[PDB]
Amino acid sequence: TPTTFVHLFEWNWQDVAQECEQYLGPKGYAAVQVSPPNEHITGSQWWTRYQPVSYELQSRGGNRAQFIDMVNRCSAAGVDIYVDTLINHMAAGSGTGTAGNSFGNKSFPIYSPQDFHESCTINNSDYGNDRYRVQNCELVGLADLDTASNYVQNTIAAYINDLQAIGVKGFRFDASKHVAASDIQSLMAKVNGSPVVFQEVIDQGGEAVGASEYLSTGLVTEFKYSTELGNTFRNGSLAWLSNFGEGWGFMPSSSAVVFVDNHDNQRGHGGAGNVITFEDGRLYDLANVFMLAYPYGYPKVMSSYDFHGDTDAGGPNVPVHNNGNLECFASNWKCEHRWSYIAGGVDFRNNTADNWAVTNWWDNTNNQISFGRGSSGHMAINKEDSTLTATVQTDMASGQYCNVLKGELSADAKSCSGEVITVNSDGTINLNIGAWDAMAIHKNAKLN
Ligand SMILES: [Ca+2]
Ligand SMILES: [Cl-]
Repeated sequence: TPTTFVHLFEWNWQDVAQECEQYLGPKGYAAVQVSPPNEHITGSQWWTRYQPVSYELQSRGGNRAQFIDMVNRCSAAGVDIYVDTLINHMAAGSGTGTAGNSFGNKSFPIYSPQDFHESCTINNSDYGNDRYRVQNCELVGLADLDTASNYVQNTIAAYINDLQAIGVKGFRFDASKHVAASDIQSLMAKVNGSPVVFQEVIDQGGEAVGASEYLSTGLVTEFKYSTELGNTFRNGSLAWLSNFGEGWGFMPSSSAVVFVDNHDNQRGHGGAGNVITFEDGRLYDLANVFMLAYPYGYPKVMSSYDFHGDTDAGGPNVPVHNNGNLECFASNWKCEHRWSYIAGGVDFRNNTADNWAVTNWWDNTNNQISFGRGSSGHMAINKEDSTLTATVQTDMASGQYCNVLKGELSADAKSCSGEVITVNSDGTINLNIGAWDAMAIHKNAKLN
């Protein structure tokens, strides 16, 4: 059963379509969050995607036909498409867009200067004491749309409904904190049906505008998750994670979208150095295994490119599927969604979705933990310097199981491609996990 989505950051439509068919579908990912498909400013930086010019489907990712082709091919493969939608602003300054349209002085093909709030700057101190400025002033110079206007609402709603008509199943509302929750409620009343909607709201406490204000209009990004998980894995004890979630003051599990890192915080926007990313290698593997095994929120796996320390740089100059070879794992696309520990975690989550309880939690008071998901699965992480050899209790049927983080069950269920884990007649497992390693087993990866 589908439980996890992935952000194919800066991936073009051709690459996404092929990825859906060859990997995402077969591996069980539920959906793909794509980069903004609408017309945006010209330029090679990744952030040009966040400065809209119009709603025509011609962007760095491809043209309208290629976009439609991608939705169709992914849909047939069993994978949904979530579109990153810009509901708060339009591009700053003047220029030309990716579909040839010009703009300048708050004049665009679809908006006039009167469709925006009067210009003012959002200062850092405004976040803590002035909700009016946070929602009516400009985010880093971006023209702030009058989201209370019936015209503006109809225009954004037409775009969303158009995308639904061609097959899009979900939407990410970018910069939601900068738009009054009541404006979003009014916008949603114009949207057909009930697509999956998740709102980007960064709230780590002490904001004049809180994440809780957006719970009635859809799911909300829980940034406390990314930050605390990173902080605990680097500077704390994994044993503290026994009550992770609402117990730590996070929003309701059923309303949260979580992640180890996202495209912004892996670049220092909305997250400090404690955020764990692909650069951390094995540490990133372990952080993902915890997130995917733990029953809190709707997770999304990050899929990045090596930016070589340049936080403004756009993606690689080569496609992922290049003349027969995969441009993954090296200095171009990282493809974390293909890393064995991460893909194995997704498999574990997909196969334990019938039991959302954390059962039989065990820890060594520090960096060795193990817990189950009833009789559906069990896992363990060793982040100490010595082997984890403890005997832990499970609710699983005795037998042989493939450690899904390191391999998988063959078609005839006669063998695994990686190590085998044995569940004893009394439900116990005599662990044998080396330093900075883990194991995960589930009821549907049992040897015959
Ligand atoms: Ca605004
Ligand atoms: Cl996000």
